[PDB]
Amino acid sequence: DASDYTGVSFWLVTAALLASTVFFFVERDRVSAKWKTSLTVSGLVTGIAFWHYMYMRGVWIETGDSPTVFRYIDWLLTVPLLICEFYLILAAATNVAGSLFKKLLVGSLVMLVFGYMGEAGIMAAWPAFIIGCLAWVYMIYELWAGEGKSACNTASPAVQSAYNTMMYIIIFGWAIYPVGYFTGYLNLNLIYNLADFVNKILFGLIIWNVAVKESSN
Amino acid sequence: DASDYTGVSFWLVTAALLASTVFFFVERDRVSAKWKTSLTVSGLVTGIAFWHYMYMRGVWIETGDSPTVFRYIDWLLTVPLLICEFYLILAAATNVAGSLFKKLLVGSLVMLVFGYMGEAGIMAAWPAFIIGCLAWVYMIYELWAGEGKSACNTASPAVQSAYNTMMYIIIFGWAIYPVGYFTGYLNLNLIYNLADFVNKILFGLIIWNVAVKESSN
Amino acid sequence: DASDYTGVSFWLVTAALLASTVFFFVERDRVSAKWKTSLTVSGLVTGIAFWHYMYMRGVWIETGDSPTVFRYIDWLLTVPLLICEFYLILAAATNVAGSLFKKLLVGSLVMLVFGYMGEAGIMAAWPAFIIGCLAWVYMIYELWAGEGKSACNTASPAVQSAYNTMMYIIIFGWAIYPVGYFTGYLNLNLIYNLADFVNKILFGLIIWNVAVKESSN
Amino acid sequence: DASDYTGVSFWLVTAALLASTVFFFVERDRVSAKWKTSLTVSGLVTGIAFWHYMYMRGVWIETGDSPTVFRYIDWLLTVPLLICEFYLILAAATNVAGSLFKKLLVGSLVMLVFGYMGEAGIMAAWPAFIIGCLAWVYMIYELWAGEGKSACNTASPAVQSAYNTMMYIIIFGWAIYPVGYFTGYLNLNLIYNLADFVNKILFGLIIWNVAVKESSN
Amino acid sequence: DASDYTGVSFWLVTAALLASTVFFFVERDRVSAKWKTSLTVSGLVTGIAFWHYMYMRGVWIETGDSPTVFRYIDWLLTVPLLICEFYLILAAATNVAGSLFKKLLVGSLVMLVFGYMGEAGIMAAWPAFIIGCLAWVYMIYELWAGEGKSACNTASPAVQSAYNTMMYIIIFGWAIYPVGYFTGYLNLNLIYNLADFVNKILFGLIIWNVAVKESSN
Ligand SMILES: *C/C=C(C)/C=C/C=C(C)/C=C/C1=C(C)CCCC1(C)C
Ligand SMILES: *C/C=C(C)/C=C/C=C(C)/C=C/C1=C(C)CCCC1(C)C
Ligand SMILES: *C/C=C(C)/C=C/C=C(C)/C=C/C1=C(C)CCCC1(C)C
Ligand SMILES: *C/C=C(C)/C=C/C=C(C)/C=C/C1=C(C)CCCC1(C)C
Ligand SMILES: *C/C=C(C)/C=C/C=C(C)/C=C/C1=C(C)CCCC1(C)C
Repeated sequence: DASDYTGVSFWLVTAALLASTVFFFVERDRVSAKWKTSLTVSGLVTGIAFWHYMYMRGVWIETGDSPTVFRYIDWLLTVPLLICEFYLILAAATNVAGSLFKKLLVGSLVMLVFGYMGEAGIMAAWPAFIIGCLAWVYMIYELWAGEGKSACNTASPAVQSAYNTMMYIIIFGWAIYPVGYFTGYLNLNLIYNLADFVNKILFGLIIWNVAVKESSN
Repeated sequence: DASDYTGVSFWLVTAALLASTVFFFVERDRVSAKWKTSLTVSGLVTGIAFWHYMYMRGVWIETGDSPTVFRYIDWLLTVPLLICEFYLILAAATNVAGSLFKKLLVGSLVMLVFGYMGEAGIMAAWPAFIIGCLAWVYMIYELWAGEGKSACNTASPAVQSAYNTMMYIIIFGWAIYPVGYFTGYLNLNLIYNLADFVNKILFGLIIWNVAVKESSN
Repeated sequence: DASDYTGVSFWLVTAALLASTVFFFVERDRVSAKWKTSLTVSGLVTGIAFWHYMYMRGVWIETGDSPTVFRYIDWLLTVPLLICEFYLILAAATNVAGSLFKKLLVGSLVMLVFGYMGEAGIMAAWPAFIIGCLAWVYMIYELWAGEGKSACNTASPAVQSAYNTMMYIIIFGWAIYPVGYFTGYLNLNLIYNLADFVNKILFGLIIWNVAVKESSN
Repeated sequence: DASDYTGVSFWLVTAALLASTVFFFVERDRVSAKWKTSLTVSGLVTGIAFWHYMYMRGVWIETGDSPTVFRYIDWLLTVPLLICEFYLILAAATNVAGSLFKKLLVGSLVMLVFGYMGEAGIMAAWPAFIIGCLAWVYMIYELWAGEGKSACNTASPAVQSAYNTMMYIIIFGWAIYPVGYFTGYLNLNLIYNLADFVNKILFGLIIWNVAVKESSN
Repeated sequence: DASDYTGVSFWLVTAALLASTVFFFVERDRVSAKWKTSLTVSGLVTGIAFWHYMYMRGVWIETGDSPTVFRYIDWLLTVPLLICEFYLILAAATNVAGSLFKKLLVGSLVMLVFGYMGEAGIMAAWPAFIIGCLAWVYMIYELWAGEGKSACNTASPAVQSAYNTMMYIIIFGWAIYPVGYFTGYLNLNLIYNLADFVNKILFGLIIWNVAVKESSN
């Protein structure tokens, strides 16, 4: 109906994710060979999100609850790719080690795992939330003042601007998710749909813009 | 049947939209790298329209009413892309700022939002209609005598002709939609199907023609 | 079963149309950029035909009648593209005006519209049939002794041979359809399936052969 | 179950055919423009076979019999393409007339038509079988000591080896099908599934190997 | 639910396999023509695995058992391709005979066939397990100290590193499967899902990394 404001968002986000997947997979022609992997991973993130959103909508229609397990599965598939996009754009613009890829991957996995262990009641909410936030802040530090920044200082100003915009998304766009978690252990589906919009489409658009600019110039 | 003249139009428009989506995604080979983004966005518009038309047909078969929410969702996804096609073709032919992209996007969003707020009864029909028409006229001015025209004067005559044809579509092809709104607050589905034909397929065909001409010459 | 000889033809034609669509969309690699649009339109015709044949088969399974409206929808989408293939191949081989594109399009539309107005009983069978035949003969004249021939005389002999073969298809392959109409107003589904084979697959194969020859040589 | 040994083969062959279709359509990048048509036709054969095998499996699940009509439809679509692959590989390696294409096509069609006329009881089993075998042997002669061999003697040794391997498949791999026919008019579904494996996947693999070798060297 | 830990793994692995298939088919642009076949085969393995995992999930939903036949069908299609990836990467980096391709294929087929003959009770568990392990060790020897190693010593150090990593996967990643077999004849579905992750996605990622490095450098 026109009063829930949740199914409307579900449909809007699902169609936008499909559109973004097609856009990312098609626009690899405008970028050089180095940036094609970044655009491919961006498109993979949007496609996996669309894939899981279809089943989440199906479960919403059948039962009418929140599929926490399905959202965490989508996260366990997409958050590592989104965090490794930093390594990808740094590799397509300068010499990045790959140690960064490893540590970012590990941090994201830890963050998700402990978050789920708090969601499922396996571990007490406070401890799991604190550990997940520590993993989040560790990824933030690696992208802000750690190895990621050291690789960022040897890149082109366009790549640096894209890196900073993506970092701001990781700090403020991502902060939506733990906040809801906090609220759950002391609207959410709508908030997560809009947040996935911001964190799945705008992220890839920033990557696409910088890749196209670098290839053209 | 052969008397409604509405389901026939639904099927015709849906098949035409699918055909147009395939055509736009396939014909990116004849255009240069700069015009590929324009053709991609055109194809995305047609694909989203087809996607939502399938579900609108499903709802028509099940219940048999007009899905206003679904049409406005399709609009909220396609109208911004269609209006940003102006920025796209100006970027693939001259130096356009991107401020135009921003302002056009904002105007289209305002137009749609206020239109829906009048459709759902949230805001009185008159005020919302006036605000939406002001947003429409603001987009018209930006494409006619504003920043869009300033970027248009530094383009090739073929690009200028495509720009003027698209502007005439924005003025007269788009005027179909508010008129129906006016009539609703004082056939429509058939009119909107034919209008989507005009405003979703002919628009992309104009873009494709100018892109192919520019790439070939 | 093995006695109707109609469902067998339905399946054969549907699979052949899908195969032809894939072939046309894939074989655009062997042709130059100019001929890619012709191959794309050919593939679009076969794809739309396949698309509508699936639903015609569904209606045949459910009810078991002849969907005149569905066939005329398929025609209203495919006949204009097939007739504009002449303009396409003339544009990819010499200087054709585009006035030809306009007049051919108009003639095909008139032919289909009046034919349907005779099929639905809106207009008397004789007058509508005569007007449709006049439109058919006008297209024949434009392709035989009119503007189309003038553009044909300035083309390569391979393109001229393809043009003449396509013209013979337009004269004799297309004459199947009005004949049935005549018989209806004084087997048909099987005849139309085989005719669609001839007029949808062989036509595109002639176009593909000439395009490949021109690109290779 | 694990005792029929027929549904297992159905699933294995169907998945292999889909895999082969994707492989053939994807691997056109490693071949020159001349060999792309051969790879496309190979992929079309596998795709049509997969398409019809899906419906054959559906009919097997519903009723549980042998769809002779469906197999002969698949043959009427695939056998001409498989036999014309000889003309294709000869055209992409030397000067072949195209008369070969015509005569091979005619022979294959005659073989299939008379075979079906014997299967459906229209014509006596003996006469139809003899005529079909004569058509088969005529195709064998045209590929062994006729026009096909004359075109083969002017090709590269790799193309000659591929031609001979394909000829051995036409002689011994194809002989599976009439033998079953003989047995039927005096296990079969399993035999035909494995034979389609041999005659639909190995054939295309031989073609792909020779095309890749010719393009690389 | 959140307690089985098996359906979660099923969904995770299925989505990851689809993502990997798309990634492998898309990333063929960054590799040279020689490595395209390796990436294609990798993508085929992931696609076949996804294809069969969908039906395995369907059978799990309907009945709720372990489809041994379906897993062995997936193996009979994917294990030969995975083992022939060694020949592929050796061919795209040095002169490998193809005798290796033959012997590896034969060994994998023997391993699978005898394994199934032990699973279905056709042959006693001990003898079939011993023969399958002998085939496994024969493949290990051919990749470690046999013809595969001789071809490996004439390759680039990056290709040698990829070869050694793949060999370690064949030794330790693959050892998961017979161990379960042993346990079955004296959790498993979860173990096989995670093992397919390791042996279907990481394998292709190693291949993709080495191919991209070789093409770039
Ligand atoms: C596309 C989906 C994305 C990008 C999801 C991101 C989710 C997070 C960044 C979640 C973070 C969490 C914490 C920092 C606290 C622990 C629980 C969380 C998982 C929600
Ligand atoms: C593909 C769909 C398109 C291009 C829809 C366009 C819709 C409009 C331009 C609607 C305009 C309206 C006004 C100017 C008045 C307010 C209400 C409206 C939204 C129908
Ligand atoms: C793919 C479908 C095609 C090419 C259909 C073509 C149909 C015609 C050329 C029909 C012609 C007719 C007349 C000339 C008389 C009026 C009625 C007709 C429409 C069947
Ligand atoms: C993919 C399917 C293929 C290649 C089928 C081939 C079938 C034949 C070569 C059948 C031959 C027959 C005869 C020679 C005798 C007449 C009856 C037949 C049709 C089975
Ligand atoms: C993608 C699936 C893969 C790579 C499956 C691999 C399976 C094996 C390597 C199985 C090996 C076995 C033995 C060595 C003992 C005999 C029984 C087995 C088949 C499970």
